[PDB]
Amino acid sequence: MDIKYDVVIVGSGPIGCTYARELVGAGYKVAMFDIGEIDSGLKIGAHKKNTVEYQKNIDKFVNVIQGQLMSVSVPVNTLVVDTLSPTSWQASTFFVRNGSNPEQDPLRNLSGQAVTRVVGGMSTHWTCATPRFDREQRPLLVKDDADADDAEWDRLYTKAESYFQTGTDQFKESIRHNLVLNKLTEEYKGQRDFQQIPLAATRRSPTFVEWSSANTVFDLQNRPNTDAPEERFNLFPAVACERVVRNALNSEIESLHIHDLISGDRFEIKADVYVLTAGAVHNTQLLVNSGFGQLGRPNPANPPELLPSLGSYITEQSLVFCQTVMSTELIDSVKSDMTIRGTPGELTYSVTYTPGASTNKHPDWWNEKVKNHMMQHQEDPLPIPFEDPEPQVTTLFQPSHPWHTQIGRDAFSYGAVQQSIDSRLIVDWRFFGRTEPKEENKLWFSDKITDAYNMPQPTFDFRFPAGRTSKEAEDMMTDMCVMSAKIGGFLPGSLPQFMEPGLCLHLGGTHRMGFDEKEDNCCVNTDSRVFGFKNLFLGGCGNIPTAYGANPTLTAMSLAIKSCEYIKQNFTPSPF
Amino acid sequence: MDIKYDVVIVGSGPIGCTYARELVGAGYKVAMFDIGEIDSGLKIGAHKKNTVEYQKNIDKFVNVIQGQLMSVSVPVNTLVVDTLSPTSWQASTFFVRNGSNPEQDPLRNLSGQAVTRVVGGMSTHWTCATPRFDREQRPLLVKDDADADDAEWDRLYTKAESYFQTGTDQFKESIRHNLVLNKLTEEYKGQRDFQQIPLAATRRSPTFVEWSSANTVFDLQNRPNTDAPEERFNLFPAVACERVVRNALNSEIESLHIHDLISGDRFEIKADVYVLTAGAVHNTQLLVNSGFGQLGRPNPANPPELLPSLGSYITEQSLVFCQTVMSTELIDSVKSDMTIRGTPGELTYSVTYTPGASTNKHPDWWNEKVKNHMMQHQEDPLPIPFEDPEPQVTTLFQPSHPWHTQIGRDAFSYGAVQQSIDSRLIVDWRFFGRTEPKEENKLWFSDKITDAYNMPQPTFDFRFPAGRTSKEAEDMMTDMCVMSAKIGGFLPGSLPQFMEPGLCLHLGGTHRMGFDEKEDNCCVNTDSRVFGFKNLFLGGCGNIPTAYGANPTLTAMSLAIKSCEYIKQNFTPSPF
Amino acid sequence: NTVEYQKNIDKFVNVIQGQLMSVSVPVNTLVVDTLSPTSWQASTFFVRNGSNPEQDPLRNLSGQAVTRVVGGMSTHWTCATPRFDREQRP
Amino acid sequence: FSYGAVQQSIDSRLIVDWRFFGRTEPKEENKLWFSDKITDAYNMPQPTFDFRFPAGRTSKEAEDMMTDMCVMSAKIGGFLPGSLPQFMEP
Ligand SMILES: *Cc1cc2c(cc1C)Nc1c([nH]c(=O)[nH]c1=O)N2C[C@H](O)[C@H](O)[C@H](O)COP(=O)(O)OP(=O)(O)OC[C@H]1O[C@@H](n2cnc3c(N)ncnc32)[C@H](O)[C@@H]1O
Ligand SMILES: *Cc1cc2c(cc1C)Nc1c([nH]c(=O)[nH]c1=O)N2C[C@H](O)[C@H](O)[C@H](O)COP(=O)(O)OP(=O)(O)OC[C@H]1O[C@@H](n2cnc3c(N)ncnc32)[C@H](O)[C@@H]1O
Ligand SMILES: *Cc1cc2c(cc1C)Nc1c([nH]c(=O)[nH]c1=O)N2C[C@H](O)[C@H](O)[C@H](O)COP(=O)(O)OP(=O)(O)OC[C@H]1O[C@@H](n2cnc3c(N)ncnc32)[C@H](O)[C@@H]1O
Ligand SMILES: OC[C@H]1O[C@H](O)[C@H](F)[C@@H](O)[C@@H]1O
Ligand SMILES: OC[C@H]1O[C@H](O)[C@H](F)[C@@H](O)[C@@H]1O
Repeated sequence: MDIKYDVVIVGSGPIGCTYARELVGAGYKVAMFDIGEIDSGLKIGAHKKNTVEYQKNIDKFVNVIQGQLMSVSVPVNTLVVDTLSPTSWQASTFFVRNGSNPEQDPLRNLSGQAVTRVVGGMSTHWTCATPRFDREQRPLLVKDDADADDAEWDRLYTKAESYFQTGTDQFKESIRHNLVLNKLTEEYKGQRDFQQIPLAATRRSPTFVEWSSANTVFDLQNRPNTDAPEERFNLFPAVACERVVRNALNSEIESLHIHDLISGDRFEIKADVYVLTAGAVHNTQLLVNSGFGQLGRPNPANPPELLPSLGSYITEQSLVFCQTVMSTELIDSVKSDMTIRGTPGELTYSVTYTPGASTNKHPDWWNEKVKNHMMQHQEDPLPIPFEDPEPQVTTLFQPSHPWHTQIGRDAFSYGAVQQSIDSRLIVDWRFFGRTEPKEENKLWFSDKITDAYNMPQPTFDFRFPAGRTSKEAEDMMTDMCVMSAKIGGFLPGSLPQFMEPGLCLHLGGTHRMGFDEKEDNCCVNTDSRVFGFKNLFLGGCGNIPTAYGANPTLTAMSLAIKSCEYIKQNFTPSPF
Repeated sequence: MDIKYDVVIVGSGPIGCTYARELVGAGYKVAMFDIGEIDSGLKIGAHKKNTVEYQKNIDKFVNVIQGQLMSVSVPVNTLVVDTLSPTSWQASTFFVRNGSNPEQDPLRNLSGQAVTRVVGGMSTHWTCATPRFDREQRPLLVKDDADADDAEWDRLYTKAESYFQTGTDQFKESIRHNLVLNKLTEEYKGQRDFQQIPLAATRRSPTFVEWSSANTVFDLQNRPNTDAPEERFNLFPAVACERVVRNALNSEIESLHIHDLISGDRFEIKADVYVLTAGAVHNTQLLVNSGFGQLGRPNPANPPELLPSLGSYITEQSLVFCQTVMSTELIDSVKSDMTIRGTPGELTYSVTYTPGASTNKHPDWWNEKVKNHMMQHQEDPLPIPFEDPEPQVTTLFQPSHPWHTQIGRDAFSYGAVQQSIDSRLIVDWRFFGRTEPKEENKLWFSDKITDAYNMPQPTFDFRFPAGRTSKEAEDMMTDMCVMSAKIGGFLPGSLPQFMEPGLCLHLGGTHRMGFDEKEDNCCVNTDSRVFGFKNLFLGGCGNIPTAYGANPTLTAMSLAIKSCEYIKQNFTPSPF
Repeated sequence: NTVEYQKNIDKFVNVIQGQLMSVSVPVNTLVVDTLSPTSWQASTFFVRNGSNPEQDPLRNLSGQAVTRVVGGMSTHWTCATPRFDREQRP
Repeated sequence: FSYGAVQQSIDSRLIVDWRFFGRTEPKEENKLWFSDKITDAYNMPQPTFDFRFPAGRTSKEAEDMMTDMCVMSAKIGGFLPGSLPQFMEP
């Protein structure tokens, strides 16, 4: 390993990989460190759902997600167990046990918040939904010129969409997708528009989708290599980055202190440019461990030297969820263009349709797939083919329905997987609310309790704010109940519910962007540069300072792209 | 991908890798195919528990196991869901839904039986317990010469242990391990012997154990490479192997028909030697799909032409389980040697001991870790260090207690993890019974229903035989209850129970070994060669024809080693 | 109408449950495959514990129950007595 | 007449129950009949139901009744975890 790089990036998630792709490509000498290890196959940091096996058994993938979601703060446990044998050892108190955080108020937590430590970060498991924010949800990159701001966002999002391979066509031939899309489109005719959820993914075959990931942004291969002989990049896994060292004036970072988890060695790495893309929780941790913000329980009477807004104004989305069982009317409608004679399972049975007829409700490709299913499988009481892909439907956030929606099938199931109801009939509903940024909603770090990596224990103090956030969240619930009913009734065991706070994993605003540190209560400027510091940048959803409902990663990547433009303008690459 | 090889091996689990290690090392041009993918880090086929993150969060690893255990045979669901909305599509019958298997009698199943399809097979998640079988549990390799039979098993087992890196001292300085070991040794003094579970594992650090896997046996890198420039090996993942093609004379295999899951194409691969190591269920399936045994529901009236014992005499072990909460007595004994000064928490408290004192109940390494824990953490009410490894205790199968036992902490938890009870108090108990082989116990494959890879659906017809197998299982349950109580009372939520049949994943005898096809009711001889066929071999637990309690993989590997000696004598490698 | 029930109203569900005897219970087909190998075990889902083998589980009023006490179900009911409007009324 | 375990963490003063009841079209095919072989606990012919909620108006109204309860109840408060909106056993 070297002493000296042009750029060091902490984290190999998709935002770290945006920095690598831009900067490695512009000829910089780059080092990237990740605390986790390579475990997606030979494609480093690729999506773990891209196996033939997982896509043939998609109900098993929730186990992969759960296997790499380590809860951020778990309050001390007060469950009463009073049926132990009298011979068994017991304490007299609910003591600090099993890694629990005694700092944590269990009634002001994001109990669902979790972090992932593997190369490629959470993008090794994510859903790949990559919608744009509309103006209402989106921070300003230019003030008092709406159209210049629009132009800037379009340019950045479009680039971000190409890095992720975002598209809205991958589910276009699914019967279930179109069944639900078309019904919703008809029902809300000229009140709401419906489309495919924009997905970072390329379809390989009718039965396989290559989901995008960090690896899609940047392959993570060490460089120079035969394909990139003039490029310079080293990935160092199993390396806990612990502190950036500030000069006395607080105007520059002088080194990054790391801990090699395999050898146990501790080094200081030198770079011209330090980029922190370790996640919304862990960027905050690392900065606090470095003397930014304030360590320990908040105390106003001791304002911090640097970045007093660090860990304040945190946001996380309210999430409501249910599943439905497709209505008889919609199932019957799948076979509306068919002529069905005789009795299934006998040689007199037949199913036909008229090709190209304009009274047909469905296209030929639909009617052919129904025909073939019904004729080849006459034991089956449903008209939907067995390998039909799932719906992937959304009506994006608008001011009159200020929530994001995802309607279809999600690998991240939240309860035991039902087996009594045919999976073809099941549609999932997830609506995501925006949360107002409020100073009192905080991520902070213990001065005494440490985590499994001996760094300061994260602790949340969060409640969904009264006023607009709370009113929207409940109207969002009612809207899900109202809309889902147009498709079918609720599946027992998946009735409408709010999910645990933070189960979303869309936390933002932990190290938020604005134009002015004081007036905008923020930590980085629009170049993602930490105020005061020449050479320290933050990347990730932690930057986003607004109340947003839609999935944030595309927006974070867009920001990282703009940040890299500043870097190219102000630092020169070392000669090869 | 060439068209011609010396040896083709189906499956990259530890038994296929044994064939690889032996025949690649001997100069053969070998190809190995696996229906699954490289998913598991840069060490191809390695244990997935070998990450810093999993060993810092071992309670998460159950998720990785669950995520790659795909149920073999799920009977049609008859759960009544009578609270759907009246507008939802509702079933009139319990029809065949969600990949369930209508051939399956739910009351004669191995419901717990499951398969793993990833490079390295189940050795990417297994517990790594590798005991030897004593005579009583073990098939004969030599007739009429018990001492010759024993010497041959010693020779094979010793190689096998070397390939897996089996050892019995990786947990020797664990306090919990010795706490339970010593207590059971004393309680059963002169009656039974206790020891560490033999484990395929090398300790690297006091908090990390490099668990062995297929990778340990054979690293799975394509050859030639720098380190082995005269060897020839190719691994082809994502290739479903479907049939071995018999010549009309049924004396030889002419090719292996494969389906490349990525391109979708099907090819015929030619080899001199064909080795099937696809696991106990899938070797059988591949054979039946190739014309061996009998496809479809068993029908005696029309006996099969080849291998009429295939899929018969199957054995699976009974498994009882519980967890206990450590007795007050044993916890207090942990600190028996300490001198304790003052009262916990101030600059004044002191904990000390005398190294070497004859009055000491525990060694110096034990007291030192204890002392240190009680001084670095005076708030903690327990004397067990936070980083102390789990117990790994067994008393091995004997005539007077004919069950294998594993006592400690298994990463394969069967219910939600308790967080109310301190984990350092918890000890798991897994006792495993042996099942007599009976012709009526069967694994067979549907002539109509197919699985996710369009192969004949597997179906169990199984019950634990009445008589000794059943009497022994119930006796085993009482023994766990009686033995466990010497350590502590049961943990609510983990009360003593029989696990689902097949949850063991120790299925044997599906393609069983013996000396004489007819007299021993078997499919392969002691070279693992399929009777009548010059160039087809089967490896794996499916070969083991006896009633066994202990974990079978080491014994399967031993048989594979012997098989390789035959191949090496009877086939010549192609020139390089 | 006891002081003790109206002081502990949460408890009266037990009284209701205790005198609702189910009308028709279909034959049970739950799989229990973790019995000890020594215990007597069914080969079939035979008619057990009062179940009715005539009853299709899927065309049932499973929640239907009856009460056999003097005063019948009025000994536990909710006492809601609305009139029907014409729409609902014979 | 509570349907699930009585929850204890939320102050009972905050809790409001909602029950909305639909009307069911009378249909000849919806039947209560009595076995000629099976008997009940008083040795009388065992009752058997053959019942589905009629398609059409009864079904439409039932789903609409659910939606109305989600809409109405939200004016008072959000759903209590464990008593989420659900159809009860027929
Ligand atoms: C788990 C999850 C996540 C999302 C979806 C579904 C599920 C179940 N679905 C999804 C998401 N977001 C979208 O916009 N759309 C979707 O459909 N999910 C969230 C998404 O996954 C995240 O927003 C995104 O990855 C964040 O990218 P990032 O800022 O690059 O952050 P990551 O957490 O992915 O990666 C950071 C990284 O750094 C490491 N690390 C952490 N601490 C350290 C230290 N101290 N030193 C070194 N490295 C560190 C990690 O190990 C990790 O790889
Ligand atoms: C899952 C597990 C299993 C074990 C333990 C714990 C758990 C949770 N613990 C354990 C075991 N056994 C031991 O002796 N001791 C213990 O502590 N477990 C069982 C052990 O894991 C197995 O006995 C062993 O791997 C079997 O080895 P194998 O005979 O080589 O078989 P695998 O199942 O490992 O590998 C088969 C392999 O071939 C593939 N495959 C399947 N079908 C096909 C077809 N048609 N074409 C091509 N390839 C195919 C798989 O994908 C797989 O990798
Ligand atoms: C259990 C229940 C019932 C009602 C509500 C709440 C609950 C949990 N609440 C309620 C009801 N109705 C309302 O209009 N408003 C609400 O708030 N419930 C229904 C109500 O309880 C019934 O509709 C009402 O009692 C019916 O009155 P009935 O026609 O007089 O019938 P009962 O079932 O009350 O009593 C009949 C009776 O005769 C007996 N019996 C049964 N078979 C025989 C035979 N062969 N021989 C002799 N006697 C027989 C019973 O034992 C019983 O006492
Ligand atoms: O569980 C909440 C999640 O639900 C959906 O899968 C979304 F796509 C994702 O952005 C989110 O994290
Ligand atoms: O859950 C059953 C499992 O329990 C223990 O882990 C044993 F090591 C293993 O051989 C077995 O498969």
